[PDB]
Amino acid sequence: MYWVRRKTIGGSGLPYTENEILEWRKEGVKRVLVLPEDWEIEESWGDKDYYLSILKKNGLQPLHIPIPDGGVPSDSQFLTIMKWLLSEKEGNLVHCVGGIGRTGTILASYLILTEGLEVESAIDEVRLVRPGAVQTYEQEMFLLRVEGMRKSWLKNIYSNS
Repeated sequence: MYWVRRKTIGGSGLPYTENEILEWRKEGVKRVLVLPEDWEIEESWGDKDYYLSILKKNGLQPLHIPIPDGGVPSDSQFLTIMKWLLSEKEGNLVHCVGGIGRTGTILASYLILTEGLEVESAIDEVRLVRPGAVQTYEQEMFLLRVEGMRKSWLKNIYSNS
């Protein structure tokens, strides 16, 4: 597990045991954004729901947003992911299976939106704490798109009464 912004947001791969989840807890994790698909989660936990209840039983509020390996979230998913990550600032953890592609993309996107970092700075930051962050061309294209549409993403994230 690694932090991109000390105790506010970080990433990791799929935990194999509850002990690893408790390690998360000790490190300061409070909420968990789950990105792998059901079958990936099931490889270590047998059942997606069972994994989710385990996180919940350990004091971690989980949100499951399935993203195909190598892929990027759809626009609606991105909106959901961002509304969720922006609702509670402390202890956010984002994880996929190995902890590099999908997770690095979400993390970089978060920094682009919250700090206004240019796409290359955001990518370089995540890659420095986690080499290989952001794997595919598709993810690289998505990130550039996040920077380009930053204002619109923000406007859509905060659409309120």
